[PDB]
Amino acid sequence: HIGNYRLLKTIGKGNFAKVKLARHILTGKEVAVKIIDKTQLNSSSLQKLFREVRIMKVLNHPNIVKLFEVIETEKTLYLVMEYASGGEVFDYLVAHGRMKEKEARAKFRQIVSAVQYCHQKFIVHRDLKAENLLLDADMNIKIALDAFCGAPPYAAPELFQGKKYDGPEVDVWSLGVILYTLVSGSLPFDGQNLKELRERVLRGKYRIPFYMSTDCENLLKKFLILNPSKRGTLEQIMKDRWMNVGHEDDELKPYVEPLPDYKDPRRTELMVSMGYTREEIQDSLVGQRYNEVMATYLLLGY
Amino acid sequence: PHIGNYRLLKTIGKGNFAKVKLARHILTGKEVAVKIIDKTQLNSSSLQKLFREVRIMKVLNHPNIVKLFEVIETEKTLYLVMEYASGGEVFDYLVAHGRMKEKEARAKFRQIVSAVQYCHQKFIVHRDLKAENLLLDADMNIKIALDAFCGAPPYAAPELFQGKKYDGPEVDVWSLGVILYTLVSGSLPFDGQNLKELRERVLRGKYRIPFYMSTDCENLLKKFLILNPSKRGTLEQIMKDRWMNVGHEDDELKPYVEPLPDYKDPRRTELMVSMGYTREEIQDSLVGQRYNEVMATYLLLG
Repeated sequence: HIGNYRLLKTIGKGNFAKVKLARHILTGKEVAVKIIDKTQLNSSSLQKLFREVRIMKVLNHPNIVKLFEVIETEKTLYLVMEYASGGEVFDYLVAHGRMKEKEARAKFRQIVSAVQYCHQKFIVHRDLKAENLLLDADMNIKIALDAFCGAPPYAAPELFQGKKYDGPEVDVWSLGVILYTLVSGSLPFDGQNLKELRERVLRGKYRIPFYMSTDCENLLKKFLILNPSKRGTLEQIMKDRWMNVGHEDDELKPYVEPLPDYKDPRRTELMVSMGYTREEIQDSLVGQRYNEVMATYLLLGY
Repeated sequence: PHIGNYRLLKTIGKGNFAKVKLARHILTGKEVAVKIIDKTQLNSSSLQKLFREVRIMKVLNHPNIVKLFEVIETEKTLYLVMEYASGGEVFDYLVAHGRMKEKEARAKFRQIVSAVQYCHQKFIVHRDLKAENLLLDADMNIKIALDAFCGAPPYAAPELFQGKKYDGPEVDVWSLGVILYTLVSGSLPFDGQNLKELRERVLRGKYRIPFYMSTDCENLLKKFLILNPSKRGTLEQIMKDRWMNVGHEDDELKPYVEPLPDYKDPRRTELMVSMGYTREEIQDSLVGQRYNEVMATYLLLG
């Protein structure tokens, strides 16, 4: 029972999952609510699901969509999360053409920050793609016909070489592709089928657009390196020149998560007002329970 | 008449740089599909593919591969007029009706195998046979035909993921395996939520046996879905398989032998003389396999 949210539109249907837009009753705040039918999933989908939940609970970064609540039932799982009303970066690109380098950089600095933050938590994404880059109202990055559409162009070469495919360097290769699409408005590696796509990726070479700066081009080369073990950490890339143009006071650095605030007295008292107990507020937050109490508290933060 | 001798009826398919229209061949009333390609928007490699696909299409003459009736060339635009298969995809059919009973899978598989095997005797390999390529006509026979990557990987042979050559007819053999599995199970033997997952399954090469499946059928799956490319049989050898031939005891599936050239049908020759074509140009067009308006008319009178 998700009585504490009021369901508005459907924003997306899946085979065995739907996403609704919803209003969180106590705060009026808009949320996205993924409703998953667990009875329709097989073993490995359940592994992926449980893993996504574990991951998503632990991430707290202004460019990765925030988790506010999880509601479990035997048959159905509900994930209440932040809503990014801006739609996808992929889309934007096709509406607008490439981004000018200045713009690409604002977005890309967010993306690198988000993904590098994951890497420091030993979470690797493993198929970063167009689909996964969403936009908020003010156009900030928020990180999120079958599962293969759009997918191969982001695959790092080791996929096609029988090599292990689990390093953070795999994300590094994808961020490369992302950079390239942002600034050029198309993919650096494409083809009419898997065979063609694979030869391009494995050869690793890509067309330089006439307008591209050389700074940007050097950047791409730090990402799109065939040899997995010879790819820089995102942390090293963060110092790249192009990455810091107009940010001389302000080198892009590893994100530092802020210290927990589980006792905000403004929000505590407000909640006491709604008829929560101070007792349960503490338990839920310290316990990192993601129940309705913690959803309210997090949501009062916006 | 909108192009050569064809009136265009509805649009039955849009592509980014290509369009398929349903059309009526004015002289004969016969329905055709007309692929309208804008060459001005194709890059180098797509042109290579296109020119190859034309060379190939012109040379294939088989009751289960869609027939080519005319090519019309302009600097800017290419028109391929072909046979129209009104029954839609086998992909769709299966989703509408569930798996096929083994008996029915067999009727359609014998056609598919025959058609593909015919290509191999012309040293044409298809290289990305998929669901979308299997079309049905009015009588429900096989006719062999969001981006190019949708539904692609599940049909890929292991060698793609291992850095090996991906060019043998044994590549087709692997996909026919998958095709067989879909027809009788109504689902793919190798799937995943992303490339990584998909590649693990494919390179592992093991697949679920559906409880209802015959052991005949399962033995036949084993002759296709062999990991080692060099260890996969010719379709000519698989044609002899037991399951392939159940209910076809006086009638072992054999390599197709194509009928001999009928470039002199006096019935059709004279009919065309009537429409004011010259005898000499009819023979030139056919003997020279010209795929011009004269040959279109001749084939179309068929």
